[PDB]
Amino acid sequence: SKARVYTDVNVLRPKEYWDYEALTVQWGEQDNYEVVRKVGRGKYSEVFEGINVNNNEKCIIKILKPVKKKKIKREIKILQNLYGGPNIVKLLDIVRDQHSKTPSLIFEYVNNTDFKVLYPTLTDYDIRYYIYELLKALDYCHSQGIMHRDVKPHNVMIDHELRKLRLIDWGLAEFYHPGKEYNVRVASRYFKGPELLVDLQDYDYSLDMWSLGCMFAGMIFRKEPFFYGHDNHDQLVKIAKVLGTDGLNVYLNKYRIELDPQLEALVGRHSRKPWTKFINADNQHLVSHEAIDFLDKLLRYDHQDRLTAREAMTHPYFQQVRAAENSTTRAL
Ligand SMILES: Brc1cc2nn[nH]c2cc1Br
Repeated sequence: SKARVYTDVNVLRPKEYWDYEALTVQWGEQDNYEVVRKVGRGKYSEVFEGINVNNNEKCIIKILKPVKKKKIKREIKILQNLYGGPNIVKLLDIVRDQHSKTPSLIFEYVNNTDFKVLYPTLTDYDIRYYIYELLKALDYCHSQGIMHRDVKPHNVMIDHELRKLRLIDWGLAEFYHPGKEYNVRVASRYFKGPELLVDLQDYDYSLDMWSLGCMFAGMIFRKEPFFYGHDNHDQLVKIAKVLGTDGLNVYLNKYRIELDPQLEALVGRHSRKPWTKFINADNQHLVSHEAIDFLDKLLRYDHQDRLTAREAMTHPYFQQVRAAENSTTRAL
């Protein structure tokens, strides 16, 4: 398998663009940034609101727990390569404390609201807007030869008053090289695409579109996480109990994949459940024919059949936001 879009971006860039192990980090001065308060704990990073003591601007400080220097360099190189892209978090500095040498990334601050608080206050056209903004970030990173690999609400910061969206946490992101066999232990369980769950290692940007689909289903149906498996095997089972096993078997045959025997037994046999089955009185105001059609075109087993991010932006679901922003670029 090879990506059907942005296939060859990395050979159209100098070697130094993607060869992150060769990066030499130019460290800033740690004493320029003061921690103000904690905002979150990740598995191996800690995130603080900070202040730049020189220009007094707010910032976010991400302190990275030891992981291979290869991984720190990968995250830094990706953030540098994506700097200035639409709805991408902006990396402002790279510092480390004098004594422990633990690295910290300095970002531009975003006034986020927790999705558990924010999403219940979003109406139909708010969802259309923010998904469109997320698609702009994914199309951009894909166009620059990068797959995020951890798309989920927790990695999408939103300043709702300023309608500002930033795609964050590039620590699992990778460069796409056609033919490359990647680690399938990426993303977070509930957002993993079927390719990861069946050990299809030569996956591509389209992984991120499955993850987006999961996020989107969770929003419009108010069922989050939408696919709630108790382990990586059961994650496939939860997907198969919605999409059905007939489509799974077609997919496995196309890509010449032999399903693990234990996994095959766990998946069993299931009919496809129509998307309308998830509609209820509480969520119905968020569902339209256009939302269902868009969702259906994201959540497909076959990664090569999913909408790309740029194709998604053309879908009728986004008619209004697309027309509104096109007007402003004309005025520019
Ligand atoms: Br807001 C915000 C929160 C973050 N957590 N991890 N990285 C982050 C960057 C920004 Br900006």
